[PDB]
Amino acid sequence: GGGYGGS
Repeated sequence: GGGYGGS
C-alpha cells in the first residue's frame, strides 16, 4: 500500500 501527506 502507500500514501502521502502534505500541505
